[PDB]
Amino acid sequence: AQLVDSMPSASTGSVVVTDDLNYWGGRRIKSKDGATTEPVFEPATGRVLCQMVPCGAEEVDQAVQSAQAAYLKWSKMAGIERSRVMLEAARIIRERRDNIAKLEVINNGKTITEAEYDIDAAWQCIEYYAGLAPTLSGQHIQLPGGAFAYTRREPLGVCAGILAWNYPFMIAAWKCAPALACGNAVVFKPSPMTPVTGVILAEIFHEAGVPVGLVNVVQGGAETGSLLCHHPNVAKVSFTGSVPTGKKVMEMSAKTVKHVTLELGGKSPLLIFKDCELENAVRGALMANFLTQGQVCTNGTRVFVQREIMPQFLEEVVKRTKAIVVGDPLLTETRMGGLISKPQLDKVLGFVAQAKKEGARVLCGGEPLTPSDPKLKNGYFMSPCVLDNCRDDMTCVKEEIFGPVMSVLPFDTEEEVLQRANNTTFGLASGVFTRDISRAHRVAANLEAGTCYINTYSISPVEVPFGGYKMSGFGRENGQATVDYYSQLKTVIVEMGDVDSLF
Amino acid sequence: AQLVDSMPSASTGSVVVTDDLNYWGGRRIKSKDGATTEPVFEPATGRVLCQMVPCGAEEVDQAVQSAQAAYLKWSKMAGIERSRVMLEAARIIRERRDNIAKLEVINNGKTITEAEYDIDAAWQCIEYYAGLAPTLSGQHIQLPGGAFAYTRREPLGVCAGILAWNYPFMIAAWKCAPALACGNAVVFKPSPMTPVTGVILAEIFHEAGVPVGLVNVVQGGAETGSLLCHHPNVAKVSFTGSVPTGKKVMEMSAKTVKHVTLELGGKSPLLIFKDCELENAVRGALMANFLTQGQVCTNGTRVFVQREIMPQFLEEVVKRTKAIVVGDPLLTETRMGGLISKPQLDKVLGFVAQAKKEGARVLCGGEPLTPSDPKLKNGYFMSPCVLDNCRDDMTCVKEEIFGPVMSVLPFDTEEEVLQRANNTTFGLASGVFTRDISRAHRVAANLEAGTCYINTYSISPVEVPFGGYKMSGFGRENGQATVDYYSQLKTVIVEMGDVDSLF
Amino acid sequence: AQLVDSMPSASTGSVVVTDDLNYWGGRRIKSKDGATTEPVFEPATGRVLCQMVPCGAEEVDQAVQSAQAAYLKWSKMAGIERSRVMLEAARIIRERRDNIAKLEVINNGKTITEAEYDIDAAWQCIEYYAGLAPTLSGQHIQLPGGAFAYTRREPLGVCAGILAWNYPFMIAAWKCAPALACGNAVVFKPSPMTPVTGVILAEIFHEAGVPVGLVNVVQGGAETGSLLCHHPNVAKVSFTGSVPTGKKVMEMSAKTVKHVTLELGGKSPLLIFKDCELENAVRGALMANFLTQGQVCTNGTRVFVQREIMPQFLEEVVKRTKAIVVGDPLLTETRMGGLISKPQLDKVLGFVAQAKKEGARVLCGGEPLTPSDPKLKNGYFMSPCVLDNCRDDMTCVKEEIFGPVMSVLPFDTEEEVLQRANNTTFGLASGVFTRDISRAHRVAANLEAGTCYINTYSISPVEVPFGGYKMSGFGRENGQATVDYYSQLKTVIVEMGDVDSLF
Amino acid sequence: AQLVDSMPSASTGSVVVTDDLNYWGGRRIKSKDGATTEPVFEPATGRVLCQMVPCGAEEVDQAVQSAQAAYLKWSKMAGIERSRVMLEAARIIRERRDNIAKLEVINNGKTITEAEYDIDAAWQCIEYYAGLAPTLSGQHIQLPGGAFAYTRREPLGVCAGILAWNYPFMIAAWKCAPALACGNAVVFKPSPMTPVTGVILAEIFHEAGVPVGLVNVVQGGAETGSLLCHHPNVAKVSFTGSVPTGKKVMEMSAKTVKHVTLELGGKSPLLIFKDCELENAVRGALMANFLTQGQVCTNGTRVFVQREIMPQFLEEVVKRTKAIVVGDPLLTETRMGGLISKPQLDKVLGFVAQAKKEGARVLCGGEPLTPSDPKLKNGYFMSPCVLDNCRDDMTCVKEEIFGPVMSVLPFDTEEEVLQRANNTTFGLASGVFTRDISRAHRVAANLEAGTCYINTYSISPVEVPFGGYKMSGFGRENGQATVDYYSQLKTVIVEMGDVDSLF
Repeated sequence: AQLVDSMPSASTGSVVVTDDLNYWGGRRIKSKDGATTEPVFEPATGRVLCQMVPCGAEEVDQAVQSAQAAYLKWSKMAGIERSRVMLEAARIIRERRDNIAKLEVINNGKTITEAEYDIDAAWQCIEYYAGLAPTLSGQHIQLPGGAFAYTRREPLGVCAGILAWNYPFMIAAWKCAPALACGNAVVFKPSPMTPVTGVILAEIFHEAGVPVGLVNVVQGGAETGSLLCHHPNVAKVSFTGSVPTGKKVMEMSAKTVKHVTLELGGKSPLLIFKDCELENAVRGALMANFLTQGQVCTNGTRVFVQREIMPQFLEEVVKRTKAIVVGDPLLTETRMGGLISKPQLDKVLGFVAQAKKEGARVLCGGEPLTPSDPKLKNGYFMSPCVLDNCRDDMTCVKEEIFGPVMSVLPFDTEEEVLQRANNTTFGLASGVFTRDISRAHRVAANLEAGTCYINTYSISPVEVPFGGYKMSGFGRENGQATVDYYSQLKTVIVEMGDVDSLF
Repeated sequence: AQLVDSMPSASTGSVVVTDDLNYWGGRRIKSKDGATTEPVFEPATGRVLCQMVPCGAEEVDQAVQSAQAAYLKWSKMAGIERSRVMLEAARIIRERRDNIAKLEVINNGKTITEAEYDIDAAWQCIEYYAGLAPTLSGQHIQLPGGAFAYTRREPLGVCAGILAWNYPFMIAAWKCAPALACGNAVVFKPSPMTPVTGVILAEIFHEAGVPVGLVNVVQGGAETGSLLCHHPNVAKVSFTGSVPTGKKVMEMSAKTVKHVTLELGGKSPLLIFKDCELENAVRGALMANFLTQGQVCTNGTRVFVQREIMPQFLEEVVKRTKAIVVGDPLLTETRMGGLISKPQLDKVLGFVAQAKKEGARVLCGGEPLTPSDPKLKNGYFMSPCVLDNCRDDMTCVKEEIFGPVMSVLPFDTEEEVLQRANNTTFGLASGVFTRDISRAHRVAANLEAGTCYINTYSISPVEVPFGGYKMSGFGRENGQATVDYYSQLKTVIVEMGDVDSLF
Repeated sequence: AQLVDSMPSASTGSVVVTDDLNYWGGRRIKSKDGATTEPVFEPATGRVLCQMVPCGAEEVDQAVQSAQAAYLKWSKMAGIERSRVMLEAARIIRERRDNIAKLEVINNGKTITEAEYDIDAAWQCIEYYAGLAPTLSGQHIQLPGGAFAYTRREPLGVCAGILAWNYPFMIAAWKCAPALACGNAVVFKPSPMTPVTGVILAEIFHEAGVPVGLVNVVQGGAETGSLLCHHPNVAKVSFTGSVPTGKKVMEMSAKTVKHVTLELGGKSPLLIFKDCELENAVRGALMANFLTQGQVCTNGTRVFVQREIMPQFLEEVVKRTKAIVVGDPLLTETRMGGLISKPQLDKVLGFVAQAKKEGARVLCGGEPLTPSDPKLKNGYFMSPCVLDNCRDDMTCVKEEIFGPVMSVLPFDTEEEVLQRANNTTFGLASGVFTRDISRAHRVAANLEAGTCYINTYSISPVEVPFGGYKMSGFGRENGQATVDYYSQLKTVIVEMGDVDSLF
Repeated sequence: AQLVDSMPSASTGSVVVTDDLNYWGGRRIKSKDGATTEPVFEPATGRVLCQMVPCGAEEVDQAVQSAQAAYLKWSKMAGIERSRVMLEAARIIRERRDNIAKLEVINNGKTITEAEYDIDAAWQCIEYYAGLAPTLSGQHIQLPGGAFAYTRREPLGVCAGILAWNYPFMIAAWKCAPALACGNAVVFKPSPMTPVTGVILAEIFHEAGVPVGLVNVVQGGAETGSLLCHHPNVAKVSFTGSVPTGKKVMEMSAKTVKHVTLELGGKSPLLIFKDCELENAVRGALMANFLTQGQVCTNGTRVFVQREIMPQFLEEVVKRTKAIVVGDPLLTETRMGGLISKPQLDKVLGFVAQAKKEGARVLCGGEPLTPSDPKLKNGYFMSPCVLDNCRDDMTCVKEEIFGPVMSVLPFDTEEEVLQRANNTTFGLASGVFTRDISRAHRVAANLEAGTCYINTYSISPVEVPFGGYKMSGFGRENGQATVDYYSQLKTVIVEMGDVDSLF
């Protein structure tokens, strides 16, 4: 909190975290004793911001019990009532938008120009579900012979959220917002690489007036996350991360019959037809590939450009990608920070390497970097890369890189690309730049993904649902649809007369 | 089909099945070669109705491929269009109500008095979802700055249903009805003990005008059901059965990220307050315990009666249970047939046995039986049993028996029973007989089950949703809610102007 | 009914009606005594099909009382139950599709090619609302401090429908379908020019199994219609006709605070941009102007064509309009029958006359006609007319003609036409033929009408709502929206504890 | 505004209004020149608070034009965007809750104990619809043969509200809240007796950030209100007042085909069964009759008590009514202020007078009053009256008094009272105090009113809809239902292929 207020004077390479990162029972837990720890880094400098001590069964359980208690109280409040508290929680995040954004940058690495949006996105989500709580309802149906039935929309109990690192504050908000609006209690575990901003949100909810313990936070990784999935008092698990893990999470959740939702990854296709408007199309390809160091799950990393315009398109886009400013993330003119960790950087580079080993032709970027500024010497920087000469069978076209690497591929006919676009086990997003009313919707209707952008890309409004198809997951975040994943319907049938018995 | 037309003259112990029970590609498959088989029995006589040859990977796959093809066509039809075919499929079942009902009895064992309802229930479900297909829709929202978004409600693909034996024709209908209304293709596997009536439904849909292959049927058990869960072209699994299995099904489904819904079992509580109306209450307890040989998942097998009325209640109910006619199921005055199999009978009896070994006091029934009629000598009959002197810790009060065995237990205060009622890992149904407006809803609101009957029991209207809480499963069957389990929403966001790019 | 069965051999100029046209209490009323009458004509021949005796207060009242009785019973049935009867009523209309269609032609005048669609449209509407009845519901909301509320969706009572003549059977169906699906009783008054097919529908509902008296029919005009609006036992009036009358109907309805819905007329604009596809655009203009002798309220009678394509468009469309076959309506190759009455014909011609007197330039049609066939000598025929050289101030561009008269006008820019298109007191429909995704929706969003077709026209699906804007009326027919105009919500709030009193 | 800030020291008989009461174009209009005026009074003292100059065509029109302009801008903002402004408008009313409440008392006359609730009710309504704006949407349906349709939920235009005096600030809020949430512009006319607090709300919206002119206010009466109904640029009229006027308003609205909603009066019945809980029942009768000097439209002024308990009920309730403190409204221990005007007081007394002249038996109250405090000597006070010995035919049982007068009547059987309860031309509200689950809902289902309270009364939550039945009006305020009265659906059908033309 004070660290958040210190931000106005904070700058790259200067900050250092010192608070405790575990939070339950309405306060930060000291987590005493040795307890193996992990270093969390400042992506732009490679500096160690602090250590993070992971939670074991003992801790986790307390977190849960804490939530459990609070739920009992919070679930008794009416929507109109849970609404008030939430509206305030937002108003607060609103008033600390910047400071929080700035801190978000230091641990995550994305540019503040982005970070700021990330947070507005966070408080809007809350303010949205808040206004949606008084709407929560069930039905009343008149049945044959005077009897009638009615459903009650009830909360699930204690909801566990397992977060990812590309949008720390935003994703946590996206899971708590609907969860609480519905009357549930929450316990979430931020990515060990980005444990700091999460707890902030938690404190804010308490500060807003939430019953002590409603929002808890446990730090840690695999071991921890597992404890959450196995804990018998968690009614729901909301996971966001890689497909491989999503698969494990779902399995463990089965042992208890837990409700589950998975927003896994993707290798989404962007389709460019010759009748489009190059500039907007260039922007799309661009916006669809390099936000947050290209570490965005919904990125159209597999760009299909209709052969006729391949040249002029590929020209302007290589220029534009080279014109991207890599450097201090806390700078407003910077357009790309460092990746999340060294391992990730090496992994992303390793991909570009094998790309050319498979025939790929690198038009720009794809190599380590070293900013002029001396303090960024140890940052995890690389230059945005644009591949050319790609084949549907190349590892880079098939695998989710999760780095700033764009694969451009030519195509000739509509029927052609559709079969190629949908030819993946993934199905998160997709896009299309064209001008013909029919082709637009038609292609939209035919792509097998959960989201399809038409003449734009990477927009993620709170008013609409968001989730995957196929192995990109199921369930939704944002939009009204979501409330059904954090509530259940009890059917109450009421006989107005006498029982019809066969005995 | 002809077997269905032969029914008017059919009678207990006379029939014998001879058709092939596997169905895909729009016809019955001969399933040649030895291929280990299983005997399906006529519960009322112990006779072997026929053998059933289970499907292996080869067969299953063909089933799926068949569905797969048909889906492509059926999913292209509009709701209003899929509606027409379905309305006819019902009209047909309607016109063969009896014959089908009669055959249902022979393999299942329940009395025709019940069987008939089971089928009306089947065609109503179809006729309901049919009228609901033209309603299937998504949203259109206006977004900031001229852009707008819209969701399309799309079918899942190929839906696999794994059925149970207590309501063969009804449950299959309950899974296909919504599935098809939504544009999906179906492949279901009836319980190996009751493979016959299922395929009938399948043929009817084809006869109604469904694209060849839309509804397929594969016979078999564990091995088979597994193949369905692992098959890469099945988008959804809809399971109904025991908790133990539900758990395995969910695990296998995870390997592919399949959509899943489980309508598992239960040990639901029936609450009787002293201010109720004994007769109706007696009927409830009765209706809540002995339909279909008491092999009903939603049965209030754990009856709590408020101490003051314990005597007079327990008196009239023991008399009534003894007054139940056990015999030929195809007889209209019969009120209980034989159980599904010998093993089940021995299992149900074994429970009563250990009950008294734990202190239970048998007031009636609980032993094998032997009807006067000579042809029913080998049937699987036992007499409806009513336990007395039960404790919350006795195995019979905790375990789902799935036989005609009622456990009566006394209670004193409201707060008392609630804690006791909800003290289970189950949460399917529950009931309450009282007269005070406040207690009714209040108790309703507090029970932790998916369904709560007030002054009645065992009613299951199509207009309302039905499913479990906790480990009784998740997802719903019937009611509007269900459509969300057989459809998904694709978000299509459309930019009306130019892209806002940070590059 | 028998007259309906006689149709297979019926032919233009041969038929003659002889049944009684008033219907209530579940049978046709003899309407004895002189009682001034009106001749109903066969538009294609000018022959008198029969006389029609109008209802006075006495009769009307009986109709109402009849409905009133039946409602009491019908409103007690559950949706699922009202559904069954309706599904049958359709199945019947389905099975007499042709014969009914044929008879529809004889009194109305439209070609059977159209008539047939009109009827399928009728039974689909019923079959649609039928499947929608089991869906009818209210809400259940949890309120602060334990209390809860719930709404019941209840029928209105006795609904009065006042029909128009351009689609006799279809419009009556469109009013009864939702009315009954909701539990209401209906009393409608067909247009005195087309009283015959209406009563047919009525009988069918009875034949389907509707409670005696639920659907009644009273013949007559102004006087009669008024009695309906003033009658104290009619809860709702559903009017379709001219604006002038809609206005009177609404006034009379006020004296009792009756629910009202008005589907008045219109002078809807069709917009053709230079980037469209001429053929489809020509078809649109065509389909938007000459169905049912151009006596369609939703016709885009004010066609705006972007200047560049004005010539080639105007050429092909004048040719096509001249290629329309006017003659025997009961002939399949006929594309236009005679108008509804002599007065209407003279009125439509009078408009074309004054058109040229104001500067209009007639490119074709616009004059009386006389088919070769001798029996059609006295029919009410005229040739489809296409005006050219029109001004926004000409009477023909401003007034609803309600005859086959198309006004083509040039335009230059988008902003231009929008201001011109929306510059009317009307607001029923509108259309736009263009190819640019943005312009399409954008223009759609900006037109001030209740319906907007994009690259087509005159389609009226049952799945979606239909009604006007401005002075074209309010309320909707078809689609789910409608149910809210035939039902009301009672709020039932239930206190679970004690009253909070300030006394 | 400053007057609002002066309130902390304000006291009965001290204040005096001096601001201008007309408001449009975002500021208070000086309304110069003589222009006949009307005195607005302080009910508790009879003092003249100020004069009110009514608006003529000239003024009104400017108001409208003002709204008209602002609408153009406000309607272009997205729900999420209109939401922000509204949330603030509330937060403001929230922060001035008291001062506003206090001022409300001075002109209206109700006690501050009530006034305070009135205002919380006002800001909640806004905060509710605000959170509901981002939810505003239409549908997307897939049609036969590739085509698809979609509806846009669009604002109406300029909405006119004609208010009543019993809840000045609350009712204005109840009309603006939904109106704006939907994108409309508003112009309302407060009751000439209570013109002051209205404009406050208006200013607040502007202060919140609403486009200049979106919320306007014109003072005046009949003449003025008429101008609103006739004005050609008002798309909707939302009226609240007497039945007689509601009827005139609807007639004038017809001349333009304006959308209309009427929340007229009522003579609602309260039913007390012998199995109830007297105390709560007494409170109900009480709360249902004497809030805001009994000048509440939803009051159960016609109390039916089951004969057996008539005595003990009637005893405790006469005592309680006598125990009501009449005096200074700005006092917290006061439970009833003075009525709205002298004429109203004389009218209410005149009713009690004729009551006894018809046989009524006055058990208490019913006469003028004169508080001890000297400053209240000229107030419009009378004592709460409780009639006894009433007949269904007495003028007092049939007419809406709109004063603190309770008519108690005995009854014997359920079927009896229902016929008697529903035997009225009114149908706004009704209540029932009983304990039997079946009777409760059953009676609820059978009463013919728009609202039915069960074991409580006068609760009016924002989460649920509120409106009348029969001649008590139509349309709803509060709850989700309302949004449909401030928005309309445009159907946009889009052809994906070629036109099917018959020419």
